[PDB]
Amino acid sequence: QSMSVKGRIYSILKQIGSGGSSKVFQVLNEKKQIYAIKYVNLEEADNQTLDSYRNEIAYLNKLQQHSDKIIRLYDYEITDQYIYMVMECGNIDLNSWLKKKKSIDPWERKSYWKNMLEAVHTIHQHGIVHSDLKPANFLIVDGMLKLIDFGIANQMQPDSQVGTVNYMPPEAIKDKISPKSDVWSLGCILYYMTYGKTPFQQIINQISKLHAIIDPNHEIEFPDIPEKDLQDVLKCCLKRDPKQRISIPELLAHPYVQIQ
Ligand SMILES: COc1cc(S(C)(=O)=O)ccc1Nc1nc2ccc(-c3ccc(NC(=O)[C@H](C)c4ccc(F)cc4)cc3)cn2n1
Repeated sequence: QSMSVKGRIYSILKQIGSGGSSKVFQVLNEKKQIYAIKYVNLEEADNQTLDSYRNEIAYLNKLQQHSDKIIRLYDYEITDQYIYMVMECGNIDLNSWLKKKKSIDPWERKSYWKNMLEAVHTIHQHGIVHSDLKPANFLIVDGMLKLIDFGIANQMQPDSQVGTVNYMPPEAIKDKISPKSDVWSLGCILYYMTYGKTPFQQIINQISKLHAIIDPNHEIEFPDIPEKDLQDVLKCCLKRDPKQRISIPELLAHPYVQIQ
């Protein structure tokens, strides 16, 4: 099987992602270099949808200059029928990798944290708030994490999380949305990387779950662990009041990412 994009031919090794109307393929080009290609069929896309796509793409293409913790987009072709995006290929996404994993090296955890902070900080500096961060938004590429999307393109549905509520901040439920909202969600991802679950994972009922998330009389548990700085990061990211919640520039100066 094969594909053409801006005049260059790519052979398909396998499919590494799917969707109703979208696929991601691992591929090789004419020089035997490997890449990932996202394909989007526009057949049934309305104008608002289309504009959400073009906006996500414009941002990806822009923000590439600004951080190597954003996935590399080398090229794209777009027509009225489809989109093809040629990207660097990662090894696996963070969600899949977390599920495959029984314990995480503290050093590796701290290193991924920093990467996530950096990428999210970068989008905040261009006025983007993702507001739906989750492990699937991050990709392992050469033992670094890279953010792959900005929360702008309309989402859909045909390893998997989407419409999930476990990372949703309290003020997204009540609904205002600020950069602080993305801190909660990163906080939830860090908590999963620390304790093996998300902070409200055990509450099965979705409505009970949402109620617990906004209820300040519901205490979140932070079992003691040998890295006290990690435990303080979690406590600080997961304040329900956004005005109380630590900020990204603060988290980047925190002893958890700075010390040793
Ligand atoms: C072998 O590699 C693997 C394996 C396994 S797996 C199956 O092991 O779990 C898993 C992963 C990999 N690799 C991989 N490499 C890459 C590179 C890039 C992307 C990627 C990048 C950006 C997006 N962006 C969007 O979808 C956004 C929302 C968008 C943008 C424009 C639109 F028109 C519409 C939507 C989507 C996908 C994903 N992967 N995934």
